[PDB]
Amino acid sequence: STSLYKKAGFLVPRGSGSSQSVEIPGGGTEGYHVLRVQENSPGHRAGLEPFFDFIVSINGSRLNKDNDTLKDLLKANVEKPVKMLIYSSKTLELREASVTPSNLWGGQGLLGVSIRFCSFDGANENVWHVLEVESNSPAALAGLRPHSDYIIGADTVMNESEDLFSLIETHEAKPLKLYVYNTDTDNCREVIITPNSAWGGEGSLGCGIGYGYLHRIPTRPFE
Amino acid sequence: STSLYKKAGFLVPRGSGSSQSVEIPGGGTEGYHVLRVQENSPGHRAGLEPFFDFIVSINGSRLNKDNDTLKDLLKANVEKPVKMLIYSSKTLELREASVTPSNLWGGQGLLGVSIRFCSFDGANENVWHVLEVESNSPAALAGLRPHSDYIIGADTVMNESEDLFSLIETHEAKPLKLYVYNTDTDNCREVIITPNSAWGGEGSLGCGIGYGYLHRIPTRPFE
Amino acid sequence: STSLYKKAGFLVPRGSGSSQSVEIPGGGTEGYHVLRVQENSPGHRAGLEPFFDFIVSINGSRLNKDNDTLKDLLKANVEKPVKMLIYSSKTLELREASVTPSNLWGGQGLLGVSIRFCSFDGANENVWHVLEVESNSPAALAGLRPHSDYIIGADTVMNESEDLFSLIETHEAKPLKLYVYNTDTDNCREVIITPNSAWGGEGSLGCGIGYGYLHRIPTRPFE
Amino acid sequence: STSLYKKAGFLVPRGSGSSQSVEIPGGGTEGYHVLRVQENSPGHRAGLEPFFDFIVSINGSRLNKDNDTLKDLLKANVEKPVKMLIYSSKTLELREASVTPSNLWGGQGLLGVSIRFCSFDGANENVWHVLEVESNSPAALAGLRPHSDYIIGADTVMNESEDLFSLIETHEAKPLKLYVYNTDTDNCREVIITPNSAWGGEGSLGCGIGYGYLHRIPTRPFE
Repeated sequence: STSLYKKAGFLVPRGSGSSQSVEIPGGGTEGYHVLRVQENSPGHRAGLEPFFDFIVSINGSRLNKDNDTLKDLLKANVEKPVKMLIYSSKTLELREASVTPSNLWGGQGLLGVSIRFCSFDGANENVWHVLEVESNSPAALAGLRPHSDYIIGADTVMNESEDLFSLIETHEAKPLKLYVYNTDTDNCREVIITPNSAWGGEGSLGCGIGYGYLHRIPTRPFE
Repeated sequence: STSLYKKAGFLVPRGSGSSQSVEIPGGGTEGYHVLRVQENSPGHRAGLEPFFDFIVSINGSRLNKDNDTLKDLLKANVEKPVKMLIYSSKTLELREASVTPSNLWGGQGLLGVSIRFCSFDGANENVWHVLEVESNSPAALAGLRPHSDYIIGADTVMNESEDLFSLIETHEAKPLKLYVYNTDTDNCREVIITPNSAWGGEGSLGCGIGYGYLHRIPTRPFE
Repeated sequence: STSLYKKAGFLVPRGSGSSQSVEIPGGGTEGYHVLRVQENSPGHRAGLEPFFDFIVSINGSRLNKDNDTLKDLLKANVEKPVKMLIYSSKTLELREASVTPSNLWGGQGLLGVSIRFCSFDGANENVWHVLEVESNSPAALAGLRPHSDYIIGADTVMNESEDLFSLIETHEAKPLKLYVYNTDTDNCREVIITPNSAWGGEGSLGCGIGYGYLHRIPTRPFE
Repeated sequence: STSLYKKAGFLVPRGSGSSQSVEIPGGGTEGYHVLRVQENSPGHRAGLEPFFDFIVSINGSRLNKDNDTLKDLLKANVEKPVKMLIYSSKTLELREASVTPSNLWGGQGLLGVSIRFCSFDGANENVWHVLEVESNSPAALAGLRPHSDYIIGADTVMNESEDLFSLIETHEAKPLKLYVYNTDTDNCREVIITPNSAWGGEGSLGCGIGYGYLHRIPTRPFE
């Protein structure tokens, strides 16, 4: 009566499992998760990567707290180069990037970068891969697309926790905002979805969901 | 600025989407979900199918309520043939099965069948496919196995709801009981798992999870 | 260095890429691949597992074969119990099975078992998993079904290899016979398919195909 | 009837199994498949998309080609803007792109664009998705990576077809060159792999392979 399974070695992305180590000035673990990066933006010019990058420091000032410090320093340097310390959940490394906030690049905001304050540890894990999408499903109507989209978070009206299925029944009548990364645009976007367990198809979204090493946002072979 | 997606037709299992219709004597929608069926058991001899079958009626007596009616009728007919009306979430049809409860078949109980009272609508949907399993993960240690196992429910100490991810953080210290169907044994079994977000790998279980039409319990082509 | 990937351990089935073993009494690697096992058959009664079992010996006689020896020993013991040595690609072990061939069981053959002569090494690898299936596709019409079906072989002449894609080009207009395992019936069947690159959908079959550890025939956790 | 499956609608990409179209000025189906596009290149500046773009015309001249016409028109307008007609297998549309070939951009070629002459119909189909990759496998050593890599072609002589499996048998001992798209870099690269059936793991590459709608190169929702 022995196991019919054994162990084998496989390649996995470096930004998985237990990270040794972190090397973060300021010593914190939270920072500003870079989500959407607009076209022709200072954030773009600075090479901020959607989903993978975290702004952890500006001009030497560590960003441990969810306040107005980052927004004030940008507002105080509106056309001047600013230095940012960037943490990558992909390379697990820190890099210095120059960025110049501006009102003159024609988009919304001073960075052209949508951010959210959160922790960057196991942030490469909390990803839900959109698989198949039924016709006329809530997922379809909201703009979710099969296989190209990965759900990476939500605008949390109400509060509970973070895993995905644990939101869509609780928003059974109310619209839900989702953070959706796309592997063609390599960018996040806002999707507003109206969950319905009785829409007339699978689940409350009408789409499949994958989680795990088979369902992560892709990474290049080399740094 | 038009959609890069269109609609195409694909084959899906009949026991999906919206069922027309139900045809259930007694008119209810709840019944006894057949889980584990033991070897050489009356339940086996009667052809009860794990996961797909629901006991809805016994000797004409409809089982709408989660009480002792079923257990008493079996106990009152301990070596006599009993008639059961069976609903299949696979065929969406009703069938009559003869079953003879007994103390003499050598196993545990009178049917050799583990059951749970619940609803049989969209019951083919609430399935979580175990994908990859890391070495020494909580999933590994509990007995979950890659690709062959499908999580179909839990013994719900505490209460919340039914989707899977919405349990494993709340049992961060306490063991969790899972109902696990296996596509080799075609049978359910009890798995006790100790969720840990800090075990040193992906998620709290250390396994991948698939949900949807790509991650259902398989069905034969024809009835 | 610069690689963004590392190595991690995962559970995989015992019957995997490690080329072991043989250790077969009589010496060899070839035997009789058990495909279809009919209901209510002597073969079923003997516990022969479709796809996983290989008949290696009958009454001490090694089957280095593909002649009439097997059908002749069964004919000579036509209603008497015979000993078979069985090899399992699942357990990687040999077992003795008793089976009683008969003229009386009403089905085809003396065992009710469809068999084929071949080698049993890496036979758990040689499997193509049917993924999605388009409507009105060649796959659909032939009877292939999404996710429940695994193509485990074909009629091999010209001799070639065993590969599936390099079969669909040479049968670009006339039908191909496929051996298809279904994880619900736990049994093989013959599917005749007519490849057509211009049917009006993906490929020549109109179905997706998976290969590898994510796409094998499922295995129970314990022997 | 007896079928346990039915039909359902799902979203799929526009560039799918429906054989449309052509409607190409100059008439044809062949052109220059844009593979690698180098960083800081005239080609990059012109917005040429790796894998999805086909160069069909330069300055009104149709490329029914695979001769030196393209390299010659680029040489004759060596630092001047030229008009290119581009076909997209993603949008199924034609667009005019301006590009200025140069001797001065420091990279290889006048465009910094690796190209190949072929037909653009069902080219979104001819993709093999790399799934899991074993350690020390041929796939690993050559540089193939799990889930982020898609094999989109090979060096085609003998002429054959384009298929991947029926390439790995004929290069059973000497190396094979593969064109590999990565969904992080959004770019192609050359991978040289040495197939070995006895490397000591699954298949001859040591990786899983997916084919079909579940395994295509991702597409953005809108054009």
